[PDB]
Formats: sequence, C-alpha cells, structure tokens
Amino acid sequence: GKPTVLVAEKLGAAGLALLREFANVDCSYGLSPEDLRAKISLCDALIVRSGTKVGRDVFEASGGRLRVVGRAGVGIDNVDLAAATEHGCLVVNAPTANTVAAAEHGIALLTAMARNIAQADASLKAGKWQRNKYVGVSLVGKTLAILGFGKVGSEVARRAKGLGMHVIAHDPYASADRARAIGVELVSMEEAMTTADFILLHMPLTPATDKMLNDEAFAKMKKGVRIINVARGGVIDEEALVRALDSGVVAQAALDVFTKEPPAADNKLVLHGNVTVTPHLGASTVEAQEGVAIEIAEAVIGALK
Amino acid sequence: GKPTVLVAEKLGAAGLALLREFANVDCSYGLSPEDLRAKISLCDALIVRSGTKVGRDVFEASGGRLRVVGRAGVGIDNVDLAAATEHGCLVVNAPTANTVAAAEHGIALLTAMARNIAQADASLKAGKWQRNKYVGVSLVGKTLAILGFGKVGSEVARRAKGLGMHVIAHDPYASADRARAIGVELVSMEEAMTTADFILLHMPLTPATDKMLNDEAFAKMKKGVRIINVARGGVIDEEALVRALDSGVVAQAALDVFTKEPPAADNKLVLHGNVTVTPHLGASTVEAQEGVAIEIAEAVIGALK
Repeated sequence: GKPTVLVAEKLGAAGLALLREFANVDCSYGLSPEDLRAKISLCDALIVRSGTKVGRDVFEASGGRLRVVGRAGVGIDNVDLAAATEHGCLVVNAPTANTVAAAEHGIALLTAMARNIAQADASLKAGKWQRNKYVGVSLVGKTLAILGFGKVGSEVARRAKGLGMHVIAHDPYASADRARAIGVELVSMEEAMTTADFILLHMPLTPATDKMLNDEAFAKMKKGVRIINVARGGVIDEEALVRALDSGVVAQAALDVFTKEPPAADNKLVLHGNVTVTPHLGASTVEAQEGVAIEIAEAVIGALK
Repeated sequence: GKPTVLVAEKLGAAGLALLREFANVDCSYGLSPEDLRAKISLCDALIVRSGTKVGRDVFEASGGRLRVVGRAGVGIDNVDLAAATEHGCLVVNAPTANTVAAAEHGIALLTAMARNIAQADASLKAGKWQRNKYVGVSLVGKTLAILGFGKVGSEVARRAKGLGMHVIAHDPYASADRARAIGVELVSMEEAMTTADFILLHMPLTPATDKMLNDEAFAKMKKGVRIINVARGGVIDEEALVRALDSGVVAQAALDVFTKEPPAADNKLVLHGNVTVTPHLGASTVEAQEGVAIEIAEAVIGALK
C-alpha cells in the first residue's frame, strides 16, 4: 500500500519524514498550473501552503484519485473548497501550530509599537541618540479591542490580559461563555471602535470586511488609538489609514499583512514614520514551521487511512 | 511657612505644580557642582533624577539646611546616602511609577527581539522584502531567567508567564514565598545560566556584578540564548557579548542600557545585526513620567512635614 502525496510547496523536514513513512512523497515545488494538472491524476493527496491555487480545474483534472487536500497552515482561501467535496475530496488544515505563533507575533507587534522599539533601534544604530523623540505609552489599564475572536484573537487576548490590559472583543459568532471564561467581554461594533486605546485586526477578508477600516471607522475611534493588523491587509483602507496617521487620529500602526505582498516600493504606510511593518511574518517562528509540517502530516495521513 | 526646594533636573509639570502648592520651587536645571554647592545652603529639599551628583561635598556645603533629597526615579546611585544619613538628611525616591514602565519596556524588548520586529521593519522600509531572513522564535514554554528579582524583576515575570513562559529567577535576597506566590521558582546561579532560553538582567551594578556576563558566563549558557538587559550596562562585558553573538552562543541581544550613554559611535553592540538597542528608554512612558513627578512630589512634601 503505497499512497502517493504531492507536496507542492516547501515543507518542514519534520513532517516530510512522517509522510515518507506512510506514503510516496513527490516534492515538486512550484509547478505551473499545467504541470500540476498533469500530476494530480496520479496523487491520492495534495499538500499546499498558500501559493498553490487548488482550483476547480485541479479537482477536475485528477479524475477521482485525489482524496484529500492538505492545506498546511491556518487559512484555506486558496482551495476551491466547494469543488473539493463535490468531487469527493476531503480538505484538512494545520491551524493550531501557526495560530500560537501568530498571536505571539501580534503581541510582539503591539508592545514594540507602544514603546517605539523599531524606530529607536534604527535611530541609535544610525548614531543619533534622541531619547526624547521615542517616549512610548503604557499598556496596563489600556483597553484593547479585538476584531474577530478566532483562536488567534482569543489567544492574543489571553496574552494581553497577562500584560495587564482590559481586553474586549466583537465578533457576532463568538461563544459568550468561552469569552467570559478567559475574561473578555463581548461588545458591540461601535463600542469596540470608540472605547479602545488599542485595536487589533483578526478578521478574515470577506466582502463584508473589505476596506472596513475606512474614513468612517477612523472618525468613530478614540483619538490616540493604535492599531495592529495581523489577519489580512486591505481589511484596512490603506489610503484612509495614511490619512488618519497624518492627522493624529491613529497615533501609530503595526502592520504584518498588506493589501499587496510585496507592497509597493513607494507604498506610504510601509514608509511612514509611526508604522511598524513586518513582511507577513505572523507564523514565521521555527517552532510553528516545524509544528505545521507535523500537523498536516498527521492530518493528511489520518484522512488517507 | 515657606519651604524651599531645589529641583535640579526636569520634572513633569504635574509634579512641579504639586510642589509649588507646598513650597518655593527653584528649577535651576543643570548647574555646575559649584553653583549647586552655593544654592544647597539656601534649600530645605533637593529633588534630582539621575544626572545630578548628590556627592558628599553637597551635604557639607549646605550647612544643615537641607532636610530631604528626592530621587526622581528608581535607584539612588548618585546620592551619597552614606553622607546624607551622616548629615541628618532624609533620602526619598519614586520607585513604583517607573518600576512598571521599566518591566513593560523590558518585555517589549523581549518580544520585539524574538520576532526581529526591529530588523524587519528597517528592511521593509528599505525596499527589501526578505520574509525568510527574519524568522522568529516562539516564546511559549521557553525558560526566562530573571537575574535580580527586584520589583522590576518580579514585575517582568508577571508579564512573561502571561505570555506563557517558564520563568525562573536567581536573586539570593528574594522571598521564596513571594517567588512561589507568583509562580516563579528561585534557583541557583548555574541553573539560571544553563537552563535559560532567555535571560533578562535586572541587577544593580556593584563590584560583584561588574562585567559579570563574561566569556566564562557565556560558555555556561545554553547555545542560542537571547539576553535582554534593562538594568545597567557594564554588568555585561560588551566585548564578550559581541564575541558570543558573532560565534552564535548568544542568539541575539536586546539592550536598553549601555556602559556609556551615549555609546561610542563605532560601538559593536549598538551596530550589531542581532542586537536590538534602545537609548535608555526604560522609563520613557508618558504614564511613568507624569507618575514619577507626582511621586517624589508627595514623597518630598511628606518628608518636609
């Protein structure tokens, strides 16, 4: 029994060594839609991370051998998810490993924002010693607002209440009991906008969330509010955040994800003074890398059986 | 009843207005040791932050008018307590208001270093999109060793376990009950060195602690340890820290204090790739500033009664 698993995108040797113990593993890496279509007819399972677009044509082209698609990581946006099961192909993901290291990165964005770790380190490496330019805020007692109470959203909260913040969340799909059991009040969407000193974005990018943080949302906010985006860019109106920081509605902004990766080489948020930008690093911790590998590994393998 | 308080160094206008309700206040900022010896004979109280030297000659020069010296901030290194006590003079300080925004900043240095927030932000801004160079490390389950279990020491432990780390400390003058009461084991010095995935330094600088972090220290540590200093520079042999980063014993280092502030323009720690540096920003939060003003103000006024 030699099941065949095509691994389209780089994968953590920890997991590749689990798959190789339970399957044939093809690691052709980055194939053109046609190469892939040619291979998938001969694969009992496909594993992808983010770049591979498991479209409708990919299921169509397999001819019913492809049983299970393994999405390494958290999101699944790229698997045509309705074709998948229409053709009778299970789709499984690797959420919990990247989830930890992704809230970990949000918190790291929040604290480093709040004290200007980033600008200051640049200022001092550049010889300048400008102690008065980089005075930060505290976190204790500050109200943090979480939009979209996912695993990361609630894992974040848990870390932010450990830093001693008041943490609130808005997400119409959120178990009032789970929230109250970590100490998070579920609040209205206007209450979250107004009363927050800090706002993080953990929302999926749907038509209802697109360009959500636009000029109307920034008006409702408290002045002196700071904002951290670790979910998906473009859920912010990028031009509108450029204008709210230029005014002093938003005091400073911490941005992992963008509307475009790589962002424009002139793109104003990335270049702005009060912004702390990292290049979609949210799940870039060695530990998650190796634990996501092992997760879809065990996930694919358990489907396949 | 008109008391006279000489405030040598800037002070949050909150504090100044409290002091001007209960005394005459001279804000002669930055005097030469002679001008201060001249004034101190006309002053019932002297409030200083970190730069003014309350040496022995000052206590002599005042002739006994001076009743209380107020240390705006945490330590008292600059005040010759020995001489003040001798000349029947009280010393008071502003420990708690800074204490927190110190630990706060310490944590921010930790999380920003773990995830290369500083190096990555400066790269993106520099056009570079280098997603793989800047893979971070998970904090969770890691061992944070706190050398010096002061008020700031324990206060960091609190934030750390809330990020979900395994926090041990070594300070021989620490109540094992306070320690266990916040979930921190107190451990030997060789244990702190060897077991730690992270080491922060909250140690004041004695001839015992001077250049304590030395080549012999670094060999004892676990390879890939990351070191966060927010207490006093010099406790670290800079030359040896650099040689331990360049050799990869020390993974990376987040340094707020230095052996010489402002550091040398060529200083290899400041300019090093794996080092995140801030210019002694430890207490530079707007909250801890206004809060320390009002602390010594109350502290001086109460003594002065």
